Amino acid sequence: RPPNIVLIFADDLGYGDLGCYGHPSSTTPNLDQLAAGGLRFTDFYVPVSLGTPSRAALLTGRLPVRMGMYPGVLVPSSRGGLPLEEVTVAEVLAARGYLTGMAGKWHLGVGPEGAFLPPHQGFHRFLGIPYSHDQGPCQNLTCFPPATPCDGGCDQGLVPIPLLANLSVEAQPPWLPGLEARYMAFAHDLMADAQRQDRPFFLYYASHHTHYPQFSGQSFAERSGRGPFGDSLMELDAAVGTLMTAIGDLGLLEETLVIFTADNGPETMRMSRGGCSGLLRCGKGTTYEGGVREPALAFWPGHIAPGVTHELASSLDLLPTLAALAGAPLPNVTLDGFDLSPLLLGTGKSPRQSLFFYPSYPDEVRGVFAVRTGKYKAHFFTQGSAHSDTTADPACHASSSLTAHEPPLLYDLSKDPGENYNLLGATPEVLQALKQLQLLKAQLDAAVTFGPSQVARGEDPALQICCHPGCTPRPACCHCP
Amino acid sequence: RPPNIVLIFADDLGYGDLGCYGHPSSTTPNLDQLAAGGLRFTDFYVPVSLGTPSRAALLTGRLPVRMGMYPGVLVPSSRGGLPLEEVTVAEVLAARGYLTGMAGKWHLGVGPEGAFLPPHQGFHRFLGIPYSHDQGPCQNLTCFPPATPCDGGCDQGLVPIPLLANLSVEAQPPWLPGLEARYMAFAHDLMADAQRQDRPFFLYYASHHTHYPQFSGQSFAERSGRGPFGDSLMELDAAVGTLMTAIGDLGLLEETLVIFTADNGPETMRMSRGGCSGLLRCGKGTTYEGGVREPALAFWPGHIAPGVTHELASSLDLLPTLAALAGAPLPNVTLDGFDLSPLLLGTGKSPRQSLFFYPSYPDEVRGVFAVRTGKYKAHFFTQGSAHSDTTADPACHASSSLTAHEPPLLYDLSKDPGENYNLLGATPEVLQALKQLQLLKAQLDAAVTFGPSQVARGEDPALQICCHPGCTPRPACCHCP
Ligand SMILES: *[C@H]1O[C@H](CO)[C@@H](O[C@@H]2O[C@H](CO)[C@@H](O)[C@H](O)[C@H]2NC(C)=O)[C@H](O)[C@H]1NC(C)=O
Ligand SMILES: *[C@H]1O[C@H](CO)[C@@H](O[C@@H]2O[C@H](CO)[C@@H](O)[C@H](O)[C@H]2NC(C)=O)[C@H](O)[C@H]1NC(C)=O
Ligand SMILES: [Mg+2]
Ligand SMILES: [Mg+2]
Repeated sequence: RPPNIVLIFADDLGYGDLGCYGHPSSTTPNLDQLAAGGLRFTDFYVPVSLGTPSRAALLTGRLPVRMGMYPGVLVPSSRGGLPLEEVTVAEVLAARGYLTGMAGKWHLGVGPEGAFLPPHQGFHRFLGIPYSHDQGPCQNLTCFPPATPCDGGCDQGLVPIPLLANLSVEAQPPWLPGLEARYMAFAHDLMADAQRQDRPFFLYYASHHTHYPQFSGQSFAERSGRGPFGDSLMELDAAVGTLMTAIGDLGLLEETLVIFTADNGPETMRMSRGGCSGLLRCGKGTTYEGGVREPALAFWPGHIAPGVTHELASSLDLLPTLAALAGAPLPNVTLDGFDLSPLLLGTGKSPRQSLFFYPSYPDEVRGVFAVRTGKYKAHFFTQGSAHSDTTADPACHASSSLTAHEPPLLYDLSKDPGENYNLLGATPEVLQALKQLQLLKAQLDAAVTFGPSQVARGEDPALQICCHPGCTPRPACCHCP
Repeated sequence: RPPNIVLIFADDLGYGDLGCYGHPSSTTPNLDQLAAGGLRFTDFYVPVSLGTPSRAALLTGRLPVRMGMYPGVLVPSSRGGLPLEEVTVAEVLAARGYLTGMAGKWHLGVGPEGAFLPPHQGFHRFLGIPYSHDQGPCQNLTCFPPATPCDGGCDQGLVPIPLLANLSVEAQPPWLPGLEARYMAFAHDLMADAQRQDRPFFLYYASHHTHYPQFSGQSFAERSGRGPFGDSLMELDAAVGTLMTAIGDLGLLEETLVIFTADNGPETMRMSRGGCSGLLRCGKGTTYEGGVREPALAFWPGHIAPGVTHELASSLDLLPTLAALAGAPLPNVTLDGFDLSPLLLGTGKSPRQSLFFYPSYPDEVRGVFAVRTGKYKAHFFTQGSAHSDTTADPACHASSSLTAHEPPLLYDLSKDPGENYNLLGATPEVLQALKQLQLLKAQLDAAVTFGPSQVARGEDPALQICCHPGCTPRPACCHCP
């Protein structure tokens, strides 16, 4: 009965990059066709616009500050990770008899002997990199075949990037141009095996596209009309087409729910090798709309009618929506998301009315930075980010320091999705929204306790993964292509 | 044999406003469905981003400086207008036996006894306003029924706005909320009458949406989810649906070519009551992409296959493309556009490789401001505009004075459609494009002679249209609702 679920999650992909979201030069045919036969969201969000906190909110349905996933992101030597008491979507579904698998980027911790890796958090199978593909030296890696080097060199002084098969190093570093093929092969096996055992599968595909540095296989190099950022987006798009064909071939089209979203806004610091937030303001690292609002598509033939919704939805609602769909019971913890099945099935409206946004570096004195309720969004604090540097808007830059706003900056997103015109710079409708927004912020700030910081547990270079354990000299000896 | 042609031309509508171009809250179902069954252009342009010069380029296929359509726009007391020796598309088709008609905004001149009005430039029928609907006092007009006044008051000290039937005042001022119905009725009659006489029709629908001040009939007031700008865009969209139904009802779907575009970018000076250029920079009044690049759709069942093109196209190419399609010979003058039928019919590529952009206020010493060839665009001079004021980008503002750039600012629009990263801030590909761009500008500037300025012929208040001729006191006595 339960449907097969495929969750595709891109990296550093903006609201404005898909062809079907208006980009003028992107090449995204498979995703455009998924949009045309399914539900496209205009108002779907993540609560925090950084890699780690966003992946944690997705898998647990819980605001990242509750389990210490702040500040910033995790690094290869981090001691901390997503606590093992947290229940993930993979576990909710595993206990209901799903065969669960994950391909790609984890970024939720490695820890002493890989205690925080995926196999310990409900995934039966796992093929991927445990953090971002730029958190290790890349001046000698090939990003585009036959021999175009990755640009800029990535993070120095670390072990090369490891490709893992569950808990074992399969390659270090992997060959970037062939990663996609590896991941499609893995996905195909997971599907077929689940079919054979008469059980539903759950595929978590956490792509490295479109994070820096850009790369692709040889079928896409110089073929998109948007340079390296495009080639890489085009490969991600072809991966979606490949998964849809594999779902075709096995006669599972009407029994599989396919969801596509992305973790956080574009890193405009990469300039034309980085994403695009379209009409929205600023990008990764900020609580402006270009940082937190992402593309989101839902496709399930004969169940989800083709259309466009403007209803409020969050990555936080994915656990409870998927549980409900699979007839799995919810964990016994406070959750911050809701079941969106009525909306998906067209029998009801989204139950979500409000959204809460935390910054990259949160603190308990300040609390939530921005809150949206209906079409209104208030900003109590504003701050630019180096990840959103280089565009013409000065509020996006790292030089825009942390600034308090009281009364808050107040925008009507139905008319000013670009956050250009502060309404408080009077009306009874506005005043009532203002008072609601202020009370929602004070209620959440008083009820939420911050879990102890995982990131502040520190770093220990002995925690880096090494293909040749015991090796010397570290870290350059750790390798095995 | 010749197909029936319907040309829909919007006013002050941005690249980012249609639902099918990515807007998150616009309501444009009929246009989205036309896009889904026809050709959508990502790179279609006008040469000058102001009302008058743009309408002149559209109807003649000639750069506006050749016949003196500069500087700025025409006003109700202007003595000048589009010269009668110019040949328009309506004339090209009339001489081939088309029954031609125009509904809406003209803005190409009135003159002594209406010598410059449409009936003198090849249109058989004409129902509309001879200039923009804000060039006359509007503090007492109703913009939205039952009694919501137009915001801000419009231009003062002038005659109220006249609605004309050929050369006669039908109302002054008209009732804004019922204008659409008038225009649809007129369009329906034109179609039917042409059918009855066994002849092809040419409908030129120059909408007032989405120019300030916004207005609509009662079916759309407060129904879009984007306020007044949305309500007005929603009515324009319903007008398109109505014309498509009328084409249905008469069995002419496969014999009619329908084209939709807009004259110039958004007036962001109206803030949330103005348009949106999406990812593009700046708006009306500038030579940045948000000023000159517009939405553009072509629909003709069983002739134009549904798709998306990135090929170069201009409003300048419409005359020669429509002539060719109707088997009508081209006027004997130098034209600046090309026939795009191969592209439309999918048997060839666009013949256009370059585009030339003039500012609102051009001069013969400076010449062309910006030139695009392939994916490269050079800016030799840059300037902001009060029509593009109020956004966060400072280059769009009226305080950004006229600035020369030598060497020019150079952008690769396939990767940086947002014009953020100057390539000259080295490569052999870049250097060759640079030299090409410089030579194209110098060739055009040396070959083009500016026609004598029509706008500089001055104003004469006796040229204002008056419903009660001889009247006193002018101009308030001129009226007849
Ligand atoms: C690591 O672990 C999983 C299982 O723990 C490995 O896979 C299994 O895959 C083969 C066929 O592909 C089956 O015969 C077994 O029954 C599978 N076990 C389960 C529980 O599914 C796999 O080699 C590794 N993960 C991957 C795909 O890298
Ligand atoms: C002004 O002029 C046109 C014609 O010059 C008027 O219309 C004609 O319309 C009626 C039916 O609608 C026909 O009987 C005539 O044959 C038409 N003439 C032509 C040349 O088409 C019309 O009333 C006015 N224009 C509009 C529609 O306002
Ligand atoms: Mg990310
Ligand atoms: Mg205009």
